[PDB]
Amino acid sequence: PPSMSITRLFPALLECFGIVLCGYIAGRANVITSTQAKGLGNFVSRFALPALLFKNMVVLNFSNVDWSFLYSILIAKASVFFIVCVLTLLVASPDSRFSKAGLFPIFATQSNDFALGYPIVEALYQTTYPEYLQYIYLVAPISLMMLNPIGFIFCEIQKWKDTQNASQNKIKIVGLGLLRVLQNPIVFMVFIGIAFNFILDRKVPVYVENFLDGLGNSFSGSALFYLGLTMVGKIKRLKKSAFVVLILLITAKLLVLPLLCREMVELLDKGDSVVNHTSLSNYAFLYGVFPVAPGVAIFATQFNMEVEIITSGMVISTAVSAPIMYVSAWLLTFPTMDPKPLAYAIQNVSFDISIVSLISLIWSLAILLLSKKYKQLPHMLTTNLLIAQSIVCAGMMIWNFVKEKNFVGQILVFVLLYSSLYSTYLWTGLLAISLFLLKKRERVQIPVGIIIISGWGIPALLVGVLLITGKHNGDSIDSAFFYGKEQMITTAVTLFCSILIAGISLMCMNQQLTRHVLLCLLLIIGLFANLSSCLRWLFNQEPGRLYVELQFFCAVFNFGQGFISFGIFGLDKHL
Amino acid sequence: PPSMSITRLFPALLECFGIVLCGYIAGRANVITSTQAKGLGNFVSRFALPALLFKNMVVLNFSNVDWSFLYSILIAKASVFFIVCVLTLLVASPDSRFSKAGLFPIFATQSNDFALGYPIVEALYQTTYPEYLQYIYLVAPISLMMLNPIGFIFCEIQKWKDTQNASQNKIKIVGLGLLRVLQNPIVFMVFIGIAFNFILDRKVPVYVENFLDGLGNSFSGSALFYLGLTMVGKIKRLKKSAFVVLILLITAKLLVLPLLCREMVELLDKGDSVVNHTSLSNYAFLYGVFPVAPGVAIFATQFNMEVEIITSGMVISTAVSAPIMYVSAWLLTFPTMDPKPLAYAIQNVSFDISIVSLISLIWSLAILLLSKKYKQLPHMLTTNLLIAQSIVCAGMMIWNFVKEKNFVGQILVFVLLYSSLYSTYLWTGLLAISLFLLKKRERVQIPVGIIIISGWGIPALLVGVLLITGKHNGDSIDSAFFYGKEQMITTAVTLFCSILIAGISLMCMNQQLTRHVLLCLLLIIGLFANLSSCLRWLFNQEPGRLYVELQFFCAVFNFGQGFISFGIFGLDKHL
Ligand SMILES: CC(C)CCC[C@@H](C)[C@H]1CC[C@H]2[C@@H]3CC=C4C[C@@H](OC(=O)CCC(=O)O)CC[C@]4(C)[C@H]3CC[C@]12C
Ligand SMILES: CC(C)CCC[C@@H](C)[C@H]1CC[C@H]2[C@@H]3CC=C4C[C@@H](OC(=O)CCC(=O)O)CC[C@]4(C)[C@H]3CC[C@]12C
Ligand SMILES: CC(C)CCC[C@@H](C)[C@H]1CC[C@H]2[C@@H]3CC=C4C[C@@H](OC(=O)CCC(=O)O)CC[C@]4(C)[C@H]3CC[C@]12C
Ligand SMILES: CC(C)CCC[C@@H](C)[C@H]1CC[C@H]2[C@@H]3CC=C4C[C@@H](OC(=O)CCC(=O)O)CC[C@]4(C)[C@H]3CC[C@]12C
Repeated sequence: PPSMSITRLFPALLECFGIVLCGYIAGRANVITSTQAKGLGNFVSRFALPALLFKNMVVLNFSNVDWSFLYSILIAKASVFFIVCVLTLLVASPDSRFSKAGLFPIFATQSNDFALGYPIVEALYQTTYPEYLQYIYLVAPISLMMLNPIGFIFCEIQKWKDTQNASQNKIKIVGLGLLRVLQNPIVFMVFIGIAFNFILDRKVPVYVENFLDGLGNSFSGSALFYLGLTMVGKIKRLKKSAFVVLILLITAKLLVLPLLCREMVELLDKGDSVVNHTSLSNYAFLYGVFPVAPGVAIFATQFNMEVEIITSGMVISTAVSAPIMYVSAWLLTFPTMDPKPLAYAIQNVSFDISIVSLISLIWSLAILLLSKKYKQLPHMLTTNLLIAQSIVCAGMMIWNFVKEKNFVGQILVFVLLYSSLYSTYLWTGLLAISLFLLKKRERVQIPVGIIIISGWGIPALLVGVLLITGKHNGDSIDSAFFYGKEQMITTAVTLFCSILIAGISLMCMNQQLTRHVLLCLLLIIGLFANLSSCLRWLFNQEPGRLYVELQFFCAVFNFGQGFISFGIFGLDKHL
Repeated sequence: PPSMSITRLFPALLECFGIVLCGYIAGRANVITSTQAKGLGNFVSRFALPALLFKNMVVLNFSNVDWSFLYSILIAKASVFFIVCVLTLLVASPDSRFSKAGLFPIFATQSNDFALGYPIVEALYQTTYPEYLQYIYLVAPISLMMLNPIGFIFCEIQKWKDTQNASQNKIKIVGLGLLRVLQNPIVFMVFIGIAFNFILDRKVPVYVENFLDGLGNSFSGSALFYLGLTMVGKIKRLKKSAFVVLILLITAKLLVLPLLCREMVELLDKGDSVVNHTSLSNYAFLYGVFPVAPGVAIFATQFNMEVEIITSGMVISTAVSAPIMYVSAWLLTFPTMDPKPLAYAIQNVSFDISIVSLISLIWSLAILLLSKKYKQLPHMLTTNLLIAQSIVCAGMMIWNFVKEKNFVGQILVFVLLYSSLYSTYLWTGLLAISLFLLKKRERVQIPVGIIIISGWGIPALLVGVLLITGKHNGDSIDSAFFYGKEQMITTAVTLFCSILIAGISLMCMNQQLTRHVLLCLLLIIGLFANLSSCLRWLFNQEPGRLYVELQFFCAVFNFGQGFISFGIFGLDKHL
């Protein structure tokens, strides 16, 4: 069976993250100041969300719930909480380890289940498994009732020891922690909704149904937009200690939790048919990938606890969960697809990513060109990288129309697509070189002509060499296999040349500029994901679907890298 | 054919106005301050509304439109604009008549078409005539493009002549008026959406569709809530000149415009079937009764032109439009219903109104009791009026279950219902008496025992007299006819006694207190509507459906007057 309507996921990510991007663009532009944003937030959190919760809680058929699925997602969230909690207590300093162990486990476990989770689960499962949408309104509140009072208890313990008590009365610490979690609209409107579920026998009165529809339907768009507004100005410059803790907590949230969810569902929910069980453990995985809840950042800013790591981490967790949800959901869907419709689905993914990536790149390029920054170094060289990324995205669009049409168009469009693709790799190298030569070799002139010649000619030399030395693999749909093993060898050698050049240069540089360094680092990370995926493809001699999985991992960066350069330069507040 | 799903209207009014009531309660409570409210407003007006407009404009099948229906609603709005514009120029003083003639015609014609209009049209017509929903997104923007630059031109003419020019360049006056109307998201996103309708051949791209869904679906609840927030503190104390101009402009908006819309549709759209034409002129009427747009108040508060009358008038127009939409839509639907299902539909209306009215009265009574104000005069006597209205509402709920069941229950529930009903009339009189005796006869003691005896015993005497002197009209379902003509005689005589007492006393009083005086006036207005409806029922000797129309008009005030007491005392910021 299809298990997930996976083709509905990209439009649903573009809905949810495009509304988050609208809120961000609005707050950055000061269309809505931070003072004004609290009105949307108070509407969202105190009117729209509590109505959405009440509606769904009253309607819920509790005898239709897979309780072992709830227990296993809750045991996965509770064990990640316990892991991050115990580790934070053991690793952090005695002066703040209870503020850290309070909120770092809440961060690693409280998903944005209602605003991001629900629309994405509705997109994936409303047709194949409409019952999966019940578990958001169950898991998310029950996870608050378990885990948020434990983190609030740790925060009250910090204040109790900071005020130099040997102990306070423990009942007031546990009582205020519990009372603070009961005061959250999420918890008490779930309690009220569970009560009215029984009082009404699940029939929402016709009078109240449309009132709850109007408030409930308003939550999704307004909460994503409020989330975007709350991201403005939250990525503080962090020390390396704060930055490594942030990477570890975003890892706990977006990698360890979804792996533990998938495992806990497979170990604890053993009472179902293999199709349901596989779909349900796949659902458990993408439940773990939902980003940190803005409620943790709202708590951190109001308590003034760990504000830098938690507000920055909530923003980076939000943004990073979008590609991880996409990549993860497709990886989990791939086992259901036959190799031929799978190949077309991966090309359709690449067309989708390259359409939206090309639009974001055209905006970013226009911004770089109109700001007239494109005449400086490093900006000329970042503008050449964005042009290479734009010819890559347009090339994938043209390829999806040409893919099996005719040999003349295929060869020219492959030359365009792969020369511009190798060019994006070599431009990550050459841009990182120019940052090394600008920061360190100030006296020495940078050869702009030789750099523009190398960034465009060496890719075209590599593509010419490949058309000469390779055999046409015309039995293949995928551009990432149109010249066979020697194309993955050429791709991998180009990635290794670029990661050498860019690693050498950003190292020697450490031995405007912050945006370009950050771009080169994020692109280097992407090139290392592509290199490791391409080397792993080249080393696997035994046949498998693993080939088309690794081609999908490569394609996501090849065509999606326009979003890294849009994120850094399309949204640069300096232009 | 049914023409309107009229039973879906009351839940839709409760959705729309309950979300307006939530926004009001939130702003009054300072859950969302006026500074914070601008964030919800900027989301609503600059993100959610323009996405809703673009979505529906791109989807619209323009060859499916009845252009004569559009022309006639626009000619009805343009003629109300012309009437109010010319009258305001002729009646007002030279120092401000161009500011008044700018915004008073915009007020009298710019409906709240997107936030209140659309969900109410959807509830009435989505099943019977889904094409009727196109015309909100057509009429509202085109009405802005015609009429809003003319009112902006009159405001620029005020500034141009107040700055003592003989005249300015007329092209800059017309050009700034038109440029200001083009800057409205409504106008330019309709232009952009019409263009993309043709560019895309109406197919919203799958990528953009769910993005426009998430923003567009969020507008409905957020705009009603923002409307509620913007109502807080806007009913300024007005002079009589301002108050009469406000009554006249609310009359132009909510009575003259829907009458002219209905007439213009019948005179100008002659090319259709009788069933279509009747439903389309009924739709034209309910289009005109939508309240004033919050965009006129937003303009007035930013320009500082006519703020008192426009912002107060927009709030009162909002509140007054709900009962007018309900009464009008049912009056227009009554010609489609056979007398027996019509009778049951009218009693179901009465049950609906009395359920929600009883809940609002239980809140208002609890507020008066817990504030302990109920021990003062006039508050004891307003509390007795609220108890009478609560027994009227409970009595209608009990009656709808008992209505044709058994004689014993019918006679007791009729005694309870009609004695408490006559008691609400006599308590409007006795309350207005106690205001006269408090303001004027300060030295004289008010006989609280005799007043409570008269307010409950005289109604029970009247009900006893009616059970003695009349005959059981057991062939009738309606409580308002269960004891025949002598019940409407008793009801009308009780109304005439109450309206005498209350008119005499509020007059002699003019020869806390302002809330109670206002309650007596609003209830006196409704008792006069009931008296005139009951006298008109008693005078009509020729048979007709007019009887059950007039019984519906009586019943709406009988069971809905609990909302006047909720509006004054349930929402009193002093408690
Ligand atoms: C590429 C495929 C696999 C999935 C689709 C990914 C999108 C959902 C991504 C691509 C670009 C991303 C955006 C690019 C840039 C930004 C700015 C970014 O700003 C900050 O982090 C700075 C916060 C501050 O101002 O302090 C917030 C995330 C956001 C909106 C990103 C949200 C997620 C987006 C839309
Ligand atoms: C190849 C595809 C899968 C890429 C999809 C985009 C993502 C990799 C997301 C996740 C993390 C995001 C980044 C997280 C943080 C930032 C910092 C932000 O810059 C600042 O906060 C600096 C200060 C300021 O701009 O005010 C600019 C966007 C950027 C790079 C984001 C852009 C979009 C990124 C790269
Ligand atoms: C019963 C049938 C005929 C239909 C009407 C039912 C509701 C839709 C009505 C009944 C009570 C009304 C509410 C009663 C009281 C108020 C407070 C009122 O407050 C103000 O006018 C004061 C503004 C200020 O603070 O200055 C605003 C309208 C509102 C929400 C009203 C909106 C329309 C409501 C919900
Ligand atoms: C009769 C039934 C079927 C419908 C019930 C609701 C309506 C009659 C509406 C139309 C006019 C509305 C009133 C218009 C003006 C006011 C004054 C307003 O005064 C204040 O807000 C100013 C003082 C303050 O409280 O700060 C309070 C709400 C009230 C009574 C409104 C309550 C709801 C009313 C009565």
